[PDB]
Amino acid sequence: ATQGVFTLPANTRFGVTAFANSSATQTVKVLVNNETAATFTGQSTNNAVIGSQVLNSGGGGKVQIQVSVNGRSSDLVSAQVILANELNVALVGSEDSTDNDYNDAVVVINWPLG
Amino acid sequence: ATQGVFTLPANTRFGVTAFANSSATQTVKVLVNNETAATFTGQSTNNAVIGSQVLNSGGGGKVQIQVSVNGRSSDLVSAQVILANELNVALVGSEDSTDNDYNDAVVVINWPLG
Amino acid sequence: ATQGVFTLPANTRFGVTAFANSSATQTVKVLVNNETAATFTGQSTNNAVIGSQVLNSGGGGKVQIQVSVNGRSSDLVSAQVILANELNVALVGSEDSTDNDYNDAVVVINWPLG
Amino acid sequence: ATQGVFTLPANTRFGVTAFANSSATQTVKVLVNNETAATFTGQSTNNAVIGSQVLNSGGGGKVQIQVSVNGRSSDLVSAQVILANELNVALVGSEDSTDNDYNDAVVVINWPLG
Ligand SMILES: *[C@@]1(O[C@@H]2[C@@H](O)[C@@H](O)O[C@H](CO)[C@@H]2O)O[C@H](CO)[C@@H](O[C@@H]2O[C@@H](C)[C@@H](O)[C@@H](O)[C@@H]2O)[C@H](O[C@@H]2O[C@H](CO)[C@H](O)[C@H](O)[C@H]2O)[C@H]1NC(C)=O
Ligand SMILES: CC(=O)N[C@H]1[C@H](O[C@@H]2[C@@H](O)[C@@H](O)O[C@H](CO)[C@@H]2O)O[C@H](CO)[C@@H](O[C@@H]2O[C@@H](C)[C@@H](O)[C@@H](O)[C@@H]2O)[C@@H]1O[C@@H]1O[C@H](CO)[C@H](O)[C@H](O)[C@H]1O
Ligand SMILES: CC(=O)N[C@H]1[C@H](O[C@@H]2[C@@H](O)[C@H](O)O[C@H](CO)[C@@H]2O)O[C@H](CO)[C@@H](O[C@@H]2O[C@@H](C)[C@@H](O)[C@@H](O)[C@@H]2O)[C@@H]1O[C@@H]1O[C@H](CO)[C@H](O)[C@H](O)[C@H]1O
Ligand SMILES: CC(=O)N[C@@H]1[C@@H](O[C@@H]2O[C@H](CO)[C@H](O)[C@H](O)[C@H]2O)[C@H](O[C@@H]2O[C@@H](C)[C@@H](O)[C@@H](O)[C@@H]2O)[C@@H](CO)O[C@H]1O
Ligand SMILES: [Ca+2]
Ligand SMILES: [Ca+2]
Ligand SMILES: [Ca+2]
Ligand SMILES: [Ca+2]
Ligand SMILES: [Ca+2]
Ligand SMILES: [Ca+2]
Ligand SMILES: [Ca+2]
Ligand SMILES: [Ca+2]
Repeated sequence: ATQGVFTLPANTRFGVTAFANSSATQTVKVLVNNETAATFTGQSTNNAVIGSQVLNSGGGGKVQIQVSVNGRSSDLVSAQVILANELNVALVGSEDSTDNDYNDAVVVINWPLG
Repeated sequence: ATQGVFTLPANTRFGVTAFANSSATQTVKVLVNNETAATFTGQSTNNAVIGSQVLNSGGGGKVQIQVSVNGRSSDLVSAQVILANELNVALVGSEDSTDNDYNDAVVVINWPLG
Repeated sequence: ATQGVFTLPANTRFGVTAFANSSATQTVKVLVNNETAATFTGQSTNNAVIGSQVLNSGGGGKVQIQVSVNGRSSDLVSAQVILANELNVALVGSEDSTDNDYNDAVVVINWPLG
Repeated sequence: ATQGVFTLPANTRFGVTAFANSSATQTVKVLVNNETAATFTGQSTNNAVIGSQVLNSGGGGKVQIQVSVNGRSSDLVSAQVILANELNVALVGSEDSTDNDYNDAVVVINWPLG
């Protein structure tokens, strides 16, 4: 299945944060309605925050996360959870190699804000 | 039910990060095996990171998140998700008031690291 | 926090299924827009299905699960998961006593159907 | 990423239940520590239960779900959630065609029982 794609309510502010855990530099692209809205780049094997920003889901509500390491697309896994019928958290793990920890870049998207 | 309490594998590094979305200053306490291991304090209505740290689950593996606003405990909601049978993300939402967005402080615990 | 309440898309068929794991007879009430739409009753300590039905979310979309044992409300925990950005599963655990396994009645709500 | 694979605590009873939502007959295989422990077969477009059984995770704790339709592997998505730090629900969605509802067979694994 396609992974890393989430439908948000239209015109809604959301947070996106990425963490790195890999010897390789991670490039995390955040596409909102098929346009790049943010790109986080960084290298850490200690869960450093490599980007954290507030974006707007726009008219189409489509948010997609892509992760690559020196031009090679990482394998993604993702899900969305809703807590108290209100707090939405979408999650993306990514694997740049063969050990399958899926933590090489970890991306958290949350809404609503404020 | 009790919320914000999670059992981790023993002696495992984990990340804990908190975001704020409230006019009130949030205090997030992280207890590892019933002792305070970190405290984050901060204010944002725009999902700012108010703390992000690497901790160790220790012998007992017990992690508890408590959130308060000027000494009053916030109500919590929480869940843990596992992706690719390996990537663990424990989530806490908290509510300091009456609107029930549960985003006043949002806490993300993730493991494994590295 | 309130638990066992979920917003579904309006006028959408959904499945609701309950499993029992308790010496006590479980009563599971499914409220759709604040009116009882189904009630399951049954006893098992082996995860037997005590009810499974298809319902319609109606105009309001509001689905609430309540669990009781001979008139006494069990304590509930819940969350909703979305997989492949399309498959929705809402989950309710319940505790009728003191051991906090939260499995005494387990309720699964899923959509879309068909 | 591989989907439909879950690590359970060793020697623990768990439930596995499958629902069908497709014009095609679904075959769900449950492998426990790499050996076939159950197979459910059925056809429904109305979320009927096509199998529900209690199994034991054995020494290794490895549970894998495979879904096929007339010999062809369906595409899977999955996740595990833990509620109240104790109730575990692993979920599998599957797609046998092109509409990507991922509900064609839906599999719920839960523990602990009793
Ligand atoms: C691996 O190196 C390979 C090279 O061996 C070669 O195959 O060329 C490829 C590029 O095509 C790689 O450069 O690179 C991985 C990152 O791309 C790296 O794994 C990642 O970082 C690790 C620290 C860890 O976080 C892992 O999850 C990440 O995917 C891998 O590092 C090694 O991973 C091992 C487990 O398989 C083990 O942890 C080693 O400690 C760690 O160094 C890396 N392997 C090597 C040998 O360089
Ligand atoms: C000794 C006993 O039967 N305990 C069960 C409990 O009984 C009380 C009874 O002692 C008296 O106080 O009246 C109460 C109602 O007013 C109640 O009947 O009833 C519990 C549920 O109502 C029951 O626990 C449930 O069933 C279990 C088998 C298990 O699935 C539990 O998770 C579930 O909540 C008590 O059963 C015992 O529970 C303990 C754990 O606390 C062990 O599982 C024992 O083996 C059970 O017999
Ligand atoms: C037209 C179509 O897509 N038909 C069903 C499809 O039939 C295939 C047949 O056209 C082709 O030549 O042979 C292949 C096997 O080699 C199929 O037999 O088969 C799939 C299941 O294999 C059906 O889709 C399933 O059942 C549906 C009712 C629904 O639950 C869907 O999610 C599921 O995957 C196809 O059924 C059609 O699906 C469409 C949506 O794509 C609508 O739901 C139609 O009403 C339905 O008939
Ligand atoms: C009247 C007042 O001072 N209310 C404070 C809350 O702020 C208002 O919340 C309401 C919603 O209830 C609404 O958003 C207003 O615009 C706010 O001024 C405040 O709530 C907390 O901060 C909010 C900005 C919002 O994030 C909310 O979810 C959060 O709980 C609480 C905090 O203690 O104080 C109230 O006195
Ligand atoms: Ca890796
Ligand atoms: Ca890694
Ligand atoms: Ca609030
Ligand atoms: Ca808020
Ligand atoms: Ca119980
Ligand atoms: Ca029980
Ligand atoms: Ca389908
Ligand atoms: Ca279908």
